Amino acid sequence: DRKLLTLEDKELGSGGTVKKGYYQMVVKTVAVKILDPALKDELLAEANVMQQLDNPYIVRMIGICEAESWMLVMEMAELGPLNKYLQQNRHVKDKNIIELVHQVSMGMKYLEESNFVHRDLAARNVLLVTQHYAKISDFGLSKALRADENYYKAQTHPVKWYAPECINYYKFSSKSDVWSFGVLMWEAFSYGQKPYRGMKGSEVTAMLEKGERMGCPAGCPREMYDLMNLCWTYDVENRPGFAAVELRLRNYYYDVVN
Ligand SMILES: Cc1nn(-c2ccnc(Nc3ccc4c(c3)c(Cl)nn4C)n2)cc1CN1CC(O)C1
Repeated sequence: DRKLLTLEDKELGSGGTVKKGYYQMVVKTVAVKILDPALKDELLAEANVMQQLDNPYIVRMIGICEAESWMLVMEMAELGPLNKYLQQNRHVKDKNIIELVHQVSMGMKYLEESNFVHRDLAARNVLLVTQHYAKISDFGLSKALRADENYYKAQTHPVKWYAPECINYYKFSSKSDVWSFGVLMWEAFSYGQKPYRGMKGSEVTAMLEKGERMGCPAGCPREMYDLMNLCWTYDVENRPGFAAVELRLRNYYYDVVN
């Protein structure tokens, strides 16, 4: 009910617009994504997925608002995109970055179990509730998998976060979200640095099929860099699943705690 939502004149970010608002339920603070007949359907589908998901480390949507424009309203994470933050806060300890990406992998594991493929997992589409609390956002590309198939198949087509099988065969699985998570891990320990800096997506694809990968980010626990590389296994069937990844993040996290 639109009149029970208030918005800022200014925009958190852009590319339409994203805006902070307050939704009278005690008011709760909220984020709204502000938006051709196709785009409604997308925002509306984007919203259908979120509704079905229930997890600490996934952004909770409130609902959709039909008003002046088409608008999407979610439980708001004040601290914003993980990448931008990390860039502007170099003082954050690797122990905390582990904490955060274990949270994303816990969030992704739930998503796997719910047989949904994200398709846009990246450091920009992780948001911080707090500096110790991460949530995955941006389900605009997400698909619920069929009950009898482990992958979504697309038509003609973000390249630098996508596994080879996505680039060559258009197949998006939980395992391809693992590839992206790998790039998201790289981004995290490179304090918000962009991946494969300066290259064209085509060169990136040529590089990967040569067997080459990105180097270790300064300060990065070797065990985490090893995980990045298990995540970047070329063969979809040898690349670990999100259960296997989460397990390794958890086990490793505790040994660093004390
Ligand atoms: C679908 C969606 N949800 N959502 C959101 C949800 C909860 N809190 C917040 N807080 C928040 C969200 C976005 C922000 C900032 C803070 C800042 Cl600062 N800049 N930007 C773009 N934002 C943000 C988006 C669109 N963005 C493109 C990607 O970076 C996320």
